[PDB]
Amino acid sequence: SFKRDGDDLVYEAEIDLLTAIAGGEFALEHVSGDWLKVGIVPGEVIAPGMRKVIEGKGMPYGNLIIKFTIKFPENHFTSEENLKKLEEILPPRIVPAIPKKATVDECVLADFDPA
Amino acid sequence: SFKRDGDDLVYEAEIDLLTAIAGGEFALEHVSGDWLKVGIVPGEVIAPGMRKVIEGKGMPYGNLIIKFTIKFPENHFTSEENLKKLEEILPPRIVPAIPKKATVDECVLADFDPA
Repeated sequence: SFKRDGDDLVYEAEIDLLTAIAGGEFALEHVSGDWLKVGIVPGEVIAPGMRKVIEGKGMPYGNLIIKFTIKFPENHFTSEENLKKLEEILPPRIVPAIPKKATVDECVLADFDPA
Repeated sequence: SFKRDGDDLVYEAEIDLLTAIAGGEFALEHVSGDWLKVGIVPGEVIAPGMRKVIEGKGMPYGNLIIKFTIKFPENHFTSEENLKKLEEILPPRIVPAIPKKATVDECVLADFDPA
């Protein structure tokens, strides 16, 4: 389903993380019935909630705005060796700078129950 | 700041993609003045908008709920060659299955200007 905002249409697309950061393709059926085949160029990253525009695919023409949702892999989707390799592909890590002499509580993350 | 949810507290934490999918650590000052040092175990993925619980760090005690936002790298953050390496670390890609005989419009993505 598409939402109408003035003369523009808004569509919420979901793509996998790989395509989001390494490029790929996705498609969707337009309200006209034609299918739009979209290519995400390697190098042009799609971030969570980011918006992009498809020129002239709106209403009498306006544009089509795609709002992206990125699906992440589940736990243990790869080996530890590969996870180490990610450190060489992705940008430098950000580590905490805890004030010296502050009291620190080493905590663990527990799963959140929807209800 | 922290939002009070009855007996629990809610904190909006932002981490880089690297830590989100490969593990690492982050810290935050608690309402008590104490600093919480959190370790994200390699293999335990954090997804956009995902919530996690730090038990006992709530209100007189309840729990602390952390809602994560994942910061993504800008465009051209690595070599084309490295992007292809991602293909072997992340799960299989999802590609378009467009109905044959359907009208197909090859589209390009343009930036979304807030103004």
